[PDB]
Parts: sequence; C-alpha cells; structure tokens
Amino acid sequence: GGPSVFLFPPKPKDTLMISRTPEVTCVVVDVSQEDPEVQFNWYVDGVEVHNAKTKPREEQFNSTYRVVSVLTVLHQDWLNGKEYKCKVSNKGLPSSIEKTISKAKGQPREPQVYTLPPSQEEMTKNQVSLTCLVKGFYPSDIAVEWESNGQPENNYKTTPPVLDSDGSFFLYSRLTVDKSRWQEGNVFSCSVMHEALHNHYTQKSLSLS
Amino acid sequence: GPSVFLFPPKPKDTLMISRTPEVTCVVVDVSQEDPEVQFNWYVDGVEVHNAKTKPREEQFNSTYRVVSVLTVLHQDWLNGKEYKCKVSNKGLPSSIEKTISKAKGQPREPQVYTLPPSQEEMTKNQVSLTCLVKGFYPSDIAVEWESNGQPENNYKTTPPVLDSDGSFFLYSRLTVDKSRWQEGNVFSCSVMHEALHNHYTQKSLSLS
Ligand SMILES: *[C@@H]1O[C@H](CO[C@@H]2O[C@@H](C)[C@@H](O)[C@@H](O)[C@@H]2O)[C@@H](O[C@@H]2O[C@H](CO)[C@@H](O[C@@H]3O[C@H](CO[C@H]4O[C@H](CO)[C@@H](O)[C@H](O)[C@@H]4O[C@@H]4O[C@H](CO)[C@@H](O)[C@H](O)[C@H]4NC(C)=O)[C@@H](O)[C@H](O[C@H]4O[C@H](CO)[C@@H](O)[C@H](O)[C@@H]4O[C@@H]4O[C@H](CO)[C@@H](O)[C@H](O)[C@H]4NC(C)=O)[C@@H]3O)[C@H](O)[C@H]2NC(C)=O)[C@H](O)[C@H]1NC(C)=O
Ligand SMILES: *[C@@H]1O[C@H](CO[C@@H]2O[C@@H](C)[C@@H](O)[C@@H](O)[C@@H]2O)[C@@H](O[C@@H]2O[C@H](CO)[C@@H](O[C@@H]3O[C@H](CO[C@H]4O[C@H](CO)[C@@H](O)[C@H](O)[C@@H]4O[C@@H]4O[C@H](CO)[C@@H](O)[C@H](O)[C@H]4NC(C)=O)[C@@H](O)[C@H](O[C@H]4O[C@H](CO)[C@@H](O)[C@H](O)[C@@H]4O[C@@H]4O[C@H](CO)[C@@H](O)[C@H](O)[C@H]4NC(C)=O)[C@@H]3O)[C@H](O)[C@H]2NC(C)=O)[C@H](O)[C@H]1NC(C)=O
Repeated sequence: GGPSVFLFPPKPKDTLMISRTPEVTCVVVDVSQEDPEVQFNWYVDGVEVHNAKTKPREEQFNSTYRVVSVLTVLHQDWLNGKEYKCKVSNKGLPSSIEKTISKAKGQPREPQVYTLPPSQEEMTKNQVSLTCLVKGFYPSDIAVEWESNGQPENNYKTTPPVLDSDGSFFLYSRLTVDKSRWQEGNVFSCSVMHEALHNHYTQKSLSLS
Repeated sequence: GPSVFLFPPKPKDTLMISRTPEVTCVVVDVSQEDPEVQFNWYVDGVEVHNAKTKPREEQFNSTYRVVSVLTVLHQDWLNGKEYKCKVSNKGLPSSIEKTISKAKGQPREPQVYTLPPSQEEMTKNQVSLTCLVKGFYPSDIAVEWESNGQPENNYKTTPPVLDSDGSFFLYSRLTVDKSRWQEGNVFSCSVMHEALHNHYTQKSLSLS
C-alpha cells in the first residue's frame, strides 16, 4: 500500500487581499492505524519553516486516517512565485514523500472587464441576466463578485476560466436579479480581483439608463 | 496498471436522425508486454456484440491506445439506456467496468439570448459577440456560430454551469474584427438541444 499526499494552493481572494490570510494545505490520506505518528516538514524555496498548524488524525469510513497540515504564507512570497514543499514522513521510517506547489509561471496579463445589460428579449421573463465578461488575464487565478449599493449580491454564478487563443483566459459571471430591481434604476457592480490589476481590484457598474 | 475511459456520443449526432451517434470506450496505458485487450458491451444489462474495435496505436511514452466504438440508436440514448464497457486484459487483474447514460430528468427548453459588444470594447481591434444559453437540461448541447450562412470559426464556449434552479447555462463568445461588426454583417448563434422544436434554434445579432 502506502499513504498518498496532496497539496492545495491558497484561495485567490486570500492572496490578493493584504487583510486576509493565504494558506497552503497538505493532506495525507490512506494512513493506517498502526502507522507511526505522521510528521510534516515545510520548505519555502528550500528553507525550512515551522509556523504550520498540524491537525489530528481523522478517521475515514474506509478504515484509513486523514491528516492535514496548514501553512500560512506571505502574500508577497506566493505572488513572487516562491516554491512550497511538503515533506511527509512517519516517525522513525526512512521512506519520505515530497510534493511541491507554486504560482503559475508566466507573464501576468491584466484582465479587461465589460458589463453587458440583459437582452431585450429577456425583459419578458420575471428575472433578467446581468453579464460580466472578464477576458485576457493570466494566470487563471481570479475572483469575481457582485454587489449593489454596497451590500454583496447573492444569486450569481461564474463559469470556469476558458483558455483563449492568445494564451490568456476569459470567463463570464452571470448575476440573476428580479426584473423589478433592474427597472427601478438600481446600480449593480462587477468586482474583479486579479494580481495584474492596480491594487488587485477593479469594478464596473451596470444600471438601466 | 492501465486505465479505461468512456465517452458519450456527440450531442449533434444524437439530435439528428441523419447522423450516427456512437459510444466510445478507450483503453490507454496498455504496455507492449501484453497487447491483447477484450471488450464486452452491455445495453441495459443485455450484452451486445455488434461493436467494432480499432487496432492498437503507439504512444510517445511507450504505451498503447486501443479504442472500441459502439453505435447506438437515437431513441435508445435519449431514453436513458445504460451503456456498459467491460475491458478484459492481462494487465488488469479484474476486468474494469465503466457505465454511461443520458442524465435522467425532465428536459427543459434552453433560452438563447444574443448580446452585442460592450461600448468599452469598441476601442479594441476585435469585439466580442456573446450568446447566452440558459435554463436547459440535460447539459448535452451544441452551440455554433455562422455569418450569412457560412460557419464562423473564431469562437470559444464555456462548459455548462449548474444554476441554482437545477438547470444549466453557458456562454459562447465569437471574436470578430471590429470592422466586420461595424459593416453590418449578421451573425447567428445556433443551438441544438433535445427540448427544442426540431432540435434546433438560432438567434441573430447585427449592428442595426
Ligand atoms: C478513503 O477515503 C478517503 C476520504 O474520502 C472520503 O471518504 C470516502 C469514504 C468517500 O466517501 C469519499 O467520497 C470521500 O471524499 C479518500 O481520500 C481521498 O483520496 C483521493 C485519492 O485517492 C483524493 O483524490 C484527490 O482529490 C484532489 C482534490 O481533492 C479536493 O477536492 C475533493 C472534492 O473534489 C475534496 O473531497 C478534497 O478534500 C479536496 O478538497 C480540497 O481541500 C483543500 C484543503 O482541505 C481546500 O483548500 C480545497 O478548496 C478543497 N477543494 C475542493 C474542490 O473541495 C484531486 O485534485 C486529485 O487529483 C489529482 O491527483 C490524481 C492522482 O491521485 C490525478 O489523477 C489527477 O489528475 C490530479 O492530478 C493533479 O492535477 C493537477 C492539475 O490541476 C496538478 O497540478 C497536480 O500536480 C496533479 N497531482 C497529481 C498527484 O497528479 C485526487 O483525485 C481525495 O481528495 C481524498 N478525499 C479526501 C476527503 O481527502 C481515500 O482515497 C480512501 N482510501 C481508500 C484506500 O479507498
Ligand atoms: C501516454 O500518452 C497518452 C496519450 O496522451 C497524448 O500523448 C502524450 C505524448 C501527450 O502529448 C499528451 O498531452 C497527449 O494527450 C496518455 O493517454 C492519456 O491519459 C490521460 C489520463 O492519464 C487521459 O486523460 C483523461 O482525459 C479525459 C478526456 O479525454 C478526452 O479529451 C482529451 C483532451 O482533454 C483527449 O486527448 C482524449 O483523446 C479524449 O478525447 C475524446 O476522444 C473521443 C474519441 O472518439 C471523442 O469521442 C471525444 O469527443 C473526445 N473528447 C474530447 C473532450 O476531445 C478526461 O475526462 C479524464 O479526466 C477524468 O479522469 C481522470 C482520471 O481518471 C480523473 O482524475 C478526472 O478527475 C476526470 O474524472 C472524470 O470526471 C468526469 C467529470 O468530472 C466524470 O464524468 C468521470 O466519471 C470522471 N472519471 C473518473 C475515472 O473519475 C482524463 O484526464 C487522456 O485522455 C489520454 N490521452 C488520450 C489521447 O487518450 C497516457 O496517459 C500517457 N501515459 C503516460 C505514462 O505518460
């Protein structure tokens, strides 16, 4: 047999906001009962760190255990492409497993944000679609949000990023609103957060006029 | 050990009786040590034998790639019959089994809306023509663009997204030169779905 190790990147919104906390997560599955206490070693560009909180064994229904270690990272380091390494080993055993992760390499490209009002044919329905097109960005790590008059909006869905011909990404975010709120003149805003934007943030408004 | 993958027929093939839909079972990572691979097809439990098998293929990583294709009936797929692929090989200690069928559920008609480019995009050399297709089920769908009867090629489509009402939506973006849009050419977004009358609909989009 043998345990498996998976490494997960922080959330884009966490890396692009100084006030939030980005976390790299290392997950070990298929740990047997009589396996020694799993130990973790974290490395940032080869340099070992020690500010990683490790969680206890979590029994799964397939009679294996699950162990999770979480490392807090600096926004500056992750956005500069530093390499994070998770070294998993049992206490005593010489076998060791390593996994690494880092940001996508490549030239960051600034996204272009366009807002599209609902089609004239959709006005007959009870609810209209507000469309936010975000194209031409790299890497694909991005966060899109909707809001109106300050408060966040709730009923929106965002497509996965699609790789475009020029090597950049684009996606669409669709906010569904009641037609009444669109005709009453309310202002809706599409917030985009990407590392290639000024202050990692831009915003485009959309209202009936 | 090797791995097996099972693919559904193309949505365009299942929505036109003039075309032929086929389920595709692909066996990859077969080692040259053992080239013998056996297929067994089942349609709602009943085994069939009318499926063909493409001969082996080389790979840049010193592996093989054998394919088996079963032709299905349009009514059989749209009714939800399960299709099973049982791959037997010496490289597999027990035969791998893969099943597939159309998503069960009440079909829902797609709404298609064409959206012209944003005013802010007119400052670029190319503009974006957007086709919103929402409220459809199942996710099997085909979206194409054409201008003045001839098909367009420079478009990309997002994968279907599960909306909160249990239906799917997607966007298709046709990229055209700003000149062509400004000259008044008519572009059409074609959508093919089983819940549509004649399985086909198209919405146009022009400057005036
Ligand atoms: C015993 O059970 C455990 C627990 O499973 C749970 O319990 C059982 C009983 C069932 O009920 C399960 O349904 C239930 O989930 C089993 O543990 C599982 O083990 C498998 C592998 O054997 C793992 O699969 C991997 O999954 C990752 C993604 O995992 C995320 O998303 C899952 C849902 O989609 C979610 O369940 C996971 O917890 C995890 O969630 C993430 O968590 C972090 C932090 O917690 C969070 O920040 C994230 O937001 C969150 N994400 C989401 C979406 O929620 C998947 O990525 C792996 O695929 C990679 O590796 C494959 C090789 O193993 C490879 O084939 C793939 O192509 C892919 O390869 C990667 O590709 C990327 C490209 O993008 C590349 O960059 C990478 O380098 C490359 N890596 C490699 C190695 O190739 C993989 O599929 C399960 O996650 C894991 N579940 C849990 C809960 O831990 C255990 O296997 C069982 N044991 C036995 C013997 O049966
Ligand atoms: C050696 O090389 C070969 C060949 O690779 C080729 O050559 C090398 C030299 C490189 O240049 C490669 O870049 C090049 O591709 C390798 O064979 C590959 O093996 C991998 C697996 O390791 C396969 O990946 C899977 O791909 C499927 C989708 O496959 C289609 O799309 C591919 C492009 O995306 C395309 O290349 C394929 O040919 C195939 O195309 C289809 O062809 C049929 C034929 O008629 C056609 O009808 C279809 O229309 C057409 N489709 C398209 C889209 O074009 C992908 O879906 C798989 O992901 C699932 O499986 C993972 C592993 O199980 C799992 O971790 C994922 O999470 C995911 O899980 C699935 O998720 C869906 C939805 O979420 C769910 O419904 C499923 O149930 C679920 N399944 C499971 C099991 O969980 C997977 O990524 C490659 O396709 C395959 N390449 C070819 C050409 O077959 C070989 O691996 C190499 N070996 C070594 C040792 O290196």
